[PDB]
Amino acid sequence: WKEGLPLTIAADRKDDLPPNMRFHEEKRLDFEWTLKAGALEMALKRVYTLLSSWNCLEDFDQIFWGQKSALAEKVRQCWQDDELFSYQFLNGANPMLLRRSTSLPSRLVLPSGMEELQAQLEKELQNGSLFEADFILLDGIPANVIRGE
Amino acid sequence: GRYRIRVATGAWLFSGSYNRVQLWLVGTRGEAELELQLRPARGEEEEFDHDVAEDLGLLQFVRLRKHHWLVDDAWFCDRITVQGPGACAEVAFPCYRWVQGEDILSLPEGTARLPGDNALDMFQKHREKELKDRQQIYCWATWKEGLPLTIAADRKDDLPPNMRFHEEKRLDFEWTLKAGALEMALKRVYTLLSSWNCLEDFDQIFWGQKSALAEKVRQCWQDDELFSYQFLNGANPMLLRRSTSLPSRLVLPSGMEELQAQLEKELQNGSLFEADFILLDGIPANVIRGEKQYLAAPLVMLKMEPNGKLQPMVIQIQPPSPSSPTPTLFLPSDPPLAWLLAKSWVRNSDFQLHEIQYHLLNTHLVAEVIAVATMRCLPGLHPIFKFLIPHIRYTMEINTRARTQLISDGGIFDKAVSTGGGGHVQLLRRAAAQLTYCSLCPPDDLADRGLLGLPGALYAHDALRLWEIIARYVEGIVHLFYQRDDIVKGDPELQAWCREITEVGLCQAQDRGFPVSFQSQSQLCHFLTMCVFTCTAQHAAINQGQLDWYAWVPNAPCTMRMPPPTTKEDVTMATVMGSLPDVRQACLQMAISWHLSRRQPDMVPLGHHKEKYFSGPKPKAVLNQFRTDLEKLEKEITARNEQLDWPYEYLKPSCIENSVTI
Amino acid sequence: WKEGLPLTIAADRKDDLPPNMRFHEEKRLDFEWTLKAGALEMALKRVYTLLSSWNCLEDFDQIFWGQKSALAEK
Ligand SMILES: [Fe+2]
Repeated sequence: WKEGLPLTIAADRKDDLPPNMRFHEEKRLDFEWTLKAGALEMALKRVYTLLSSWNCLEDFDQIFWGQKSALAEKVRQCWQDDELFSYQFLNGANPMLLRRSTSLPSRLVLPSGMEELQAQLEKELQNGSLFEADFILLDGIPANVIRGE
Repeated sequence: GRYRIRVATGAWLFSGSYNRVQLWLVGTRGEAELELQLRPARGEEEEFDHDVAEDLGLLQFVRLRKHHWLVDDAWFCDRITVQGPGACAEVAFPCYRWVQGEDILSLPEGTARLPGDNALDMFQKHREKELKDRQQIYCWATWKEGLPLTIAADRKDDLPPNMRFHEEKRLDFEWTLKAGALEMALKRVYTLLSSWNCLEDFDQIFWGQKSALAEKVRQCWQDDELFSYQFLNGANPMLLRRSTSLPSRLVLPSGMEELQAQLEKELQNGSLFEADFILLDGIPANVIRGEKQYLAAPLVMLKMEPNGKLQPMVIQIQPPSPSSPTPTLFLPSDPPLAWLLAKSWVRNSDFQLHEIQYHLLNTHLVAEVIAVATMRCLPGLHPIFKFLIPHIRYTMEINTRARTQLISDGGIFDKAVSTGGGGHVQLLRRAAAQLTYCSLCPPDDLADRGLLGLPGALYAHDALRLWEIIARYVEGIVHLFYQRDDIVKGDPELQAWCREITEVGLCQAQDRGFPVSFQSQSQLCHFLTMCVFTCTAQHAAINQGQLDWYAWVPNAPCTMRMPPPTTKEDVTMATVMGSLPDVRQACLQMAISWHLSRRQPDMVPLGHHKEKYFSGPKPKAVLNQFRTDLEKLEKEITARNEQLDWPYEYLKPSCIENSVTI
Repeated sequence: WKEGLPLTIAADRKDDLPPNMRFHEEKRLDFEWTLKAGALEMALKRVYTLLSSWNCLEDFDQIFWGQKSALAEK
């Protein structure tokens, strides 16, 4: 599919697949329903927010319905909390990046006047309770251009 | 003495109740500094009275400097008219630009002057300083290789501020995005569970973004006479040529000697017409949401009946290839759905060459080349600049907005049209090779295509009538300032502007008949007539028919989702509806065709620009003669269109916009 | 049902009707679909014309779609 990536099945479309790897009727009809149910809810949200001004965090409540869950309602209440932000590195959607720091990262360059943080980082490092989530795989990745923006 | 200074403001954004402008009344013998308090209102000008002691003499310049302004404050100075002491007439200083920054903006006297050899002249030093400033602000850029160059602006915010939309244009543009997105979302909801299996299913979306002619199109799109009518008076009247010979791609198989006799009968009669879409041959088709689109390069041969209506003879959807040396020839005697699909394939391919070659390239891109070179090489004192500056209004932004939103990679063109996803760029390169100087001139284009004197060719009648009116407007302005041919050759700013279009802007178009230099008044007059016609009349003919002819999507599909048919008997309704675009592509076709072809509420009709760049009464007399002749043509077209069931409305001078703005 | 009018079947609702006079499955399901299809098109027409100006005869074109016929276009 792309060079440098793990290889895929030889099928440009789903109709080029082997017939034993195809969706059955109940999977395919559910997949077609979710496209229609997804397009219905997005079109109504496009209409509902067509003239809305997107200037505050409470404007996201205008679209926070339909395609949501019970935990996401709790997330909306508590997303600005520092404990929930830290909770997602262990038990969120992506529990796979957080590593226990055996040393301070070389990219973590503290400037002058921040020796209190340097003392705090060394305190957690020797205690063994220092954890890092390094997103360095995104360094230099070219970002998207969406509708010219 | 007493100087009466009237300051006209087009647009302003003042945080405070008043703003201060330092003004210099620069004459031949001295200058006088002023301080004016701007309190502008819509509909009238601010009058200022100032008394001087020194004798300025003949006023040559008016300088402006915004005195201690906030950063969000903006001022669009229209013009400054200074009434001198005595019974002399008021001296006009047209600005018509945003006064930017804290530096001194010098407005020269509004009498248009050709540059001379006197380097110590105050106007000569100003126009050389201005062209240095313009060439740093207005720069060429290569959007795609092999294409005419654009303005150096990745986004609309990177544009020069004088090329930006004004408030009423920008707010209408933002409204049409919301009005288009409302109607597309409701059509998405309305047709979410609807089954797309018959031609009447397009009625579920045929509302809102449509016109009165499109309703007539929906009733009569399957008629062979309306299908033939669009080659002369439809959205794309630019491809139909009179056949001087049978095309070499038209390979007739055995058993079709009746068609061969009919084709030769119309060829000797001179009534055989062709529309060859061979520019689409080998263009890679789009892939829209993982679904492969399909393209063809059709050839439709048409005969002119003695009643004046074209009728289709044969449609050959694909050109001959070594795989299939004799492609299927489609006739009006064939099974209906096979002939309907063949007409739909020609009409889909007519959409491709209309929107890319004749709309995008031939009008938008050519006018942007005219727009950038007019700013780069013609200073504000030049008469050719003052001639062309109303005709290049909003052209750089709408092409930047097209290059950002419409024809960009992943743009709106890639989501609906079969040539999107890169093939339209390749089609644009082939179209740019065919972009000749004769093709942009209707006396040369319609003579090359053999459309002169056709009574049913309502575009060709109106385009020739518009060309005579515009050339009279060109010859009125040019002969006021270029009395001899040596004056045309002795104008280095004009020869640089001619080179900036042909050699630079159109990427070495000397081999395509565009002039590298001007050797006479008539060569200048013919080129400037081409410039105004492309910006105003050719754009109007090629843009304003989009809602009339493309709102009914089966009349001209933006894309085709099935391969072109090779067997007539295998074509069913599912073949036609499987080839016609789905509802998401068809709704996007109606929204874009409405947005491009709707009348702008801020539109300037042709010749009706309220900006007075010229100061002499003789250029105003030519402009008033231009408005008189267009009003005469306006009555002639309206009287003709009342007697026609299918009127041609796109070249009424009231509906012709003064520049390429949408 | 009302005084001075021709008399009706004694049924306040459709569930109070005799069972042989009831709609069958195809008629009842088509009737329920038309109520939904009627409510869908009216609600979209409400949204489409919510802020439109109703000041000329051509403004009825904003709702003249969907539920119409070939003769109604004429
Ligand atoms: Fe256009």
